[PDB]
Amino acid sequence: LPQTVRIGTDTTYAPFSSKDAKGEFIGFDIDLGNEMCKRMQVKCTWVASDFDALIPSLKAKKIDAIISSLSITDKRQQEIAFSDKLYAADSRLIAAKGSPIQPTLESLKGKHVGVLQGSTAEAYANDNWRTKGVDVVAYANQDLIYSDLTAGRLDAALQDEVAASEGFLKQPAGKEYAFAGPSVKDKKYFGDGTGVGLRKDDTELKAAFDKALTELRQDGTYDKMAKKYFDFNVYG
Ligand SMILES: NC(=[NH2+])NCCC[C@H](N)C(=O)O
Ligand SMILES: [Cl-]
Ligand SMILES: [Cl-]
Ligand SMILES: [Cl-]
Repeated sequence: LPQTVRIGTDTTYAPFSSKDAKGEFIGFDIDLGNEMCKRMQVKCTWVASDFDALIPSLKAKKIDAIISSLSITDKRQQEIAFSDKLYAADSRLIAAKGSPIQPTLESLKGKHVGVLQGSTAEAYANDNWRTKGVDVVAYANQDLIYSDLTAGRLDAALQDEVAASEGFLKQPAGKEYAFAGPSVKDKKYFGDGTGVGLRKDDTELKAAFDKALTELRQDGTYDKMAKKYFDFNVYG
């Protein structure tokens, strides 16, 4: 294991990863990463990046791990490895309160829909909606999506359900917004939970993260840290 593990994250996805008023990284991903590093007896350096630059940075050895609500998908397992599941993640649309929008091609006719570049939401929306004439706009970060949604430039946005609820719907900017239909189920695109992204050959590092994650779940640390942000079973 390296003496210092470099962990990449995109800090625009509260409650998982974001910045506080002093610029410190905060959220459930940060708490999990720091606790796992403590148990692994390694020092940790957090590195902020746009989400779509995380896998390229990991492959180029600029970072050693990704903790950034990274969904475990078949496509990504062909290029990188993952730790065991950190928590569940499903994608769901948001739109103005009272909107008739549903996550269907018919409902989205003539709508402007924002997605994060590099995300499972972008991959799903581009293949199923953009090809079929929905104006799917990809963004460098999720904060730009929420801002364009509030400016009226977007009609809807697709992202992880827990991030939209806690990071936007339950925040001042999101009071005028709500979920638009149910979460989207699609095995191929959305994967099964999130994990620490790692290079495929870093077998010792994966085993260390997996061991620390099991240990923090066994002793109840996982649930106690989760309580700060969630009143439900985020693990799934
Ligand atoms: N920190 C972030 N911006 N995370 C975005 C994650 C979205 C989705 N779970 C994915 O893996 O594509
Ligand atoms: Cl910090
Ligand atoms: Cl240490
Ligand atoms: Cl288990």
